Amino acid sequence: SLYGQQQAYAEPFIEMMDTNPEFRDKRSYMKNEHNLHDVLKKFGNNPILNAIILTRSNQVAMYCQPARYSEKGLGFEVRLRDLDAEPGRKEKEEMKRIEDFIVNTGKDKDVDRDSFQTFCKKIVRDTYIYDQVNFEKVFNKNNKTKLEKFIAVDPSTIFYATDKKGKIIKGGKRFVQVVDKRVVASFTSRELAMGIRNPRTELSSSGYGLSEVEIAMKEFIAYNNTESFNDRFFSHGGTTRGILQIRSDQQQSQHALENFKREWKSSLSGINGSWQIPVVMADDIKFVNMTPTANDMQFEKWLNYLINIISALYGIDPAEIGFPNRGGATQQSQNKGLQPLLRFIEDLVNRHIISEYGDKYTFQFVGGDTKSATDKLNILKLETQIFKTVNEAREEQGKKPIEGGDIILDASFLQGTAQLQQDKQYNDGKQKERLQMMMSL
Amino acid sequence: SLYGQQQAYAEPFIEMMDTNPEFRDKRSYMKNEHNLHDVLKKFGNNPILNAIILTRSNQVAMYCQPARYSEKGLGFEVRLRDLDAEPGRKEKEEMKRIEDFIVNTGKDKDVDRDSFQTFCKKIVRDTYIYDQVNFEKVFNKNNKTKLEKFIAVDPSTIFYATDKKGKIIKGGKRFVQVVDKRVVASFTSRELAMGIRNPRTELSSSGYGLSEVEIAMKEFIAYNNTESFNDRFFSHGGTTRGILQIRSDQQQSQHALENFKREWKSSLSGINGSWQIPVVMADDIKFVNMTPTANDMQFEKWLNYLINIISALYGIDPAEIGFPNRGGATQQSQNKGLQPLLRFIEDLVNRHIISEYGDKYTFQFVGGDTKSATDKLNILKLETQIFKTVNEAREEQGKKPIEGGDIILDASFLQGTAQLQQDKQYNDGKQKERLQMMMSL
Repeated sequence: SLYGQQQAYAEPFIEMMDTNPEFRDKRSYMKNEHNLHDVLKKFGNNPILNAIILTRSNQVAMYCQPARYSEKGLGFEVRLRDLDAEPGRKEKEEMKRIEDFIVNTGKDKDVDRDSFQTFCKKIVRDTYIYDQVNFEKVFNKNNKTKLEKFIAVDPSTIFYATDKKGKIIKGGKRFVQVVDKRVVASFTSRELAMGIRNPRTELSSSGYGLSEVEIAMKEFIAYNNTESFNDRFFSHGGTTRGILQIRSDQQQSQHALENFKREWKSSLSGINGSWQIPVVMADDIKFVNMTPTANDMQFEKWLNYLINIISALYGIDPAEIGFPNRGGATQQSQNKGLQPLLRFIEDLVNRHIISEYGDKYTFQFVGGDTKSATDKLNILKLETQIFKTVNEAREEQGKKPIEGGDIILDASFLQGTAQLQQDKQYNDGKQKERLQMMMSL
Repeated sequence: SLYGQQQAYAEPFIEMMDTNPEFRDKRSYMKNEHNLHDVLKKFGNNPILNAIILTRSNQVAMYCQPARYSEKGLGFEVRLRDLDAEPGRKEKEEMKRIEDFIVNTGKDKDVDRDSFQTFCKKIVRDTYIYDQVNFEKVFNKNNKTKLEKFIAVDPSTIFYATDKKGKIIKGGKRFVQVVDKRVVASFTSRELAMGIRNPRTELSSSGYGLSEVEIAMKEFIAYNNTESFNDRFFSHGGTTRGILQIRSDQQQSQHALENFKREWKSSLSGINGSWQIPVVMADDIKFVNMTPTANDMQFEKWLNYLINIISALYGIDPAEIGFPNRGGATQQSQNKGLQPLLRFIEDLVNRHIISEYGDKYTFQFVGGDTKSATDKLNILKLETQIFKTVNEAREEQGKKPIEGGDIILDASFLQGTAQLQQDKQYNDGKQKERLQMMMSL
């Protein structure tokens, strides 16, 4: 079963003829194709698709460092789940260790291993080519419970493993790695993640994703063709402006025509000839125009239309990649497109890595804050009216408490205490004079 | 192994026929080419690509000096990792030494060695041509643990070394330098860095990067062709405006025609002839127009389109390099393109150089601050209400404490202490009169 024991079927009830009994084929949406990822692999060098992948992965790479060490606060942090909790002495260190582990992508430092930045750039590229992310989790050999590394794996090699009954394996070796159409490795759900952005309930989708490259493939082909068309004017075309027709009772001999070519070029070619005019006394002379006097690119609107569609599927403003936005206006779309990718990476990290440390922690990317010394002083300038005595503030600075602190900085607070002092001095007088009268009587 | 021992294969399982058993070839994306960097080397003189490389490396060069000595605060600094730590007496000097070492690119001063500026300009050029940065680390001959120099190395000469089993070497001499297709040097991971901006999980990518010159190569070729086309009007073209057809019962002899050319030029050429009109009494006279009356460049939109694509791959505004932005609007893109390059250089420096000094330190580029004397006085003008006595402020200035300091500059603070004084004088009176009554009784 794909998810678990259920009485609704979640896979094709009759076993479709997969090429191999051991894994589920990545069939195209229409089943017109069975090797979809080798189709999509051909577009991974497309310049528009790479402009999208590079702009997004450059945006993502800025978060990869820890916010803890980044004075602007931009980055990621490992945090307790509850905002109300205060971390214990050991929890603060465990969170710092998990942060360090993520940064190093593993327990020890090793320059030969990917950084978290390289990992994120990889999986972003994989999401936007394949809509499939995989990374292997490597556990300590002596202690299978202890995670040592996580490494990104080529998604085109990873397939769901299938039982002889055609059911996807659960609980066992759920995944296989296939190279040259033989299984070279296998993995449990514990050892390999799979992440998908565009899920489907469709039974024949078999749990695989859906690439925008598949959806937009016609548009990419049309783009490629219009690019080749415009380039072939130079690469393959006839640029010839026209034909100079000279006509007389009979055509010139080839010798005559070649020394007429010498008369021409020695008198009229280049800068040296540039403003001379030939005189010719042929019976008639005509020039036939075969091209426009002013050539430029064609199908510009067609290209714009195509790229507006492809950008709309990926959720990017064409203006970000150098194309007119046919909507005619518009940052908001950048935010709307980048935030889901960040959340997807967060979801993967939380489910697969942090879950080794248990549910008390959470991994989140965090933006900066507008909490300068000025802003903190404005806040405390209100908190000292509302809450804080001078000495609480100074203690929060690590500055020694002062005699004459322990007061709120409000004139009414002091006017109250000045009242209460008099109240005390009156009750003291009243009670002492009562006692003195009782002792007199 | 590329990264480390793993059960997922990270390289082509069957050894592909590399040209040499000893190193991994830099195959093109489609494997259409095996000598990719000698292809890319031909574009390193491209004017558009150099306009990008020069504008970026000029932007980067401003950071290269230390912020410590730069009164505007712009530059780099070596810092403790934790923002909460206060550096020890020896740590402050070690950080200054590491800064000096970076500036000098080595232990001693030597005018023959690259400065950090020259190093950064080099590796920026290398990133944007090859997407591969290499620098060698040279250790002291007497003490292999002590770093003496780091020097940038030609990335086109550096290849991954491969075992006889076709596996990339790890732990040993991971890198070789190849010149004239023979190995002239070898390096461990300790002795040579490799940096890559555009990583791939693709098994056949073999750990190498992906140049935008490779992706955009068709666009660069189209650009080159359209430039040659527009130049060849002058360099090679016929600029001839038209043919003056004069016609009569028979063509003039060559002698007649050459002395007609003398009659023409002596009467009509240059400024001297400029406003005279010839009278001619031929049977018929015709002028055939062979070019437009007003010539200008062609395919301007095509060029703009191409450069907008190339700029979008590199992440630069065309307006920065003198082209219309086809998006029609837009600094933000400059920031978005320069910040990743800075972070990449930071990541390389942290992983490879600072790591010799251990994880307690961090290298970062830092911008200036808006912390003039005015801003500091505004901040302290609030801190002296919220936190600081006069004497703490003066001590922070190195100015002697004054009698009548030790007070917060708030009227309520003084009104409180004026209360508390009276409170003391009352309790003093009460307690002394209590004692005097006890002594009387």
